[PDB]
Amino acid sequence: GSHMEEAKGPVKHVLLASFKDGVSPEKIEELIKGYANLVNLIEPMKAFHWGKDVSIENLHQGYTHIFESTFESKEAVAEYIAHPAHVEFATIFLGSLDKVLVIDYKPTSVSL
Amino acid sequence: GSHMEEAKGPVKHVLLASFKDGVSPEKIEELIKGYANLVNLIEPMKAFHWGKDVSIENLHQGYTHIFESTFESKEAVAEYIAHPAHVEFATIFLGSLDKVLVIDYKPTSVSL
Repeated sequence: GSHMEEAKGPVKHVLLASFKDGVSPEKIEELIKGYANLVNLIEPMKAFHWGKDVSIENLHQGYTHIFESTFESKEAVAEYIAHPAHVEFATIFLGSLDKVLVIDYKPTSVSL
Repeated sequence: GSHMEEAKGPVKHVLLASFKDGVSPEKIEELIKGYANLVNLIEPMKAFHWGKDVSIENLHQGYTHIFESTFESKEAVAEYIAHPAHVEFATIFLGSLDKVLVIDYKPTSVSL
């Protein structure tokens, strides 16, 4: 029980990836399904949900979808990205990636 | 199955726009300034969240930032799109708009 600091942000991470034309569809199944098992292991994650262009599912330059990971420490997010288990997958995805943009989003609304 | 209960929502819309080259800073703040005012004007608007691309050094396509507006649903989005206030600003932004992609992101957790 390391416990560690409690809460921090929370910080929101916005990531978008587009599967190029060549990767099998079934692979995407295990990729998403595998992600569920990945989080089941990756202690540092808390929760991980996905989000695809919901609306017309077309109007887009080629986003495909985005993946957000809930964290309680910007530092922990570092350990996550510095994970071999995750890297193993990201490495496989790289073998067939069309585009990927990693960006961090923080909840900072303006007072009205 | 499924009953009339609040869950899954609301829906989080993600938008990424880039400012063409030759855009002044005073304009950036102006646009962001107006938005805050527009948010106050736009009656239909759960909440307005804004964020900055964390780590622009590298790993980016040129998003710079992303606009995310909270809506009750897809129906509410129609109201936003059917807004003259937003249109007025859109026309102004068009004066210096590079790219604009609309994407919807919803937190969909999977049972582990």
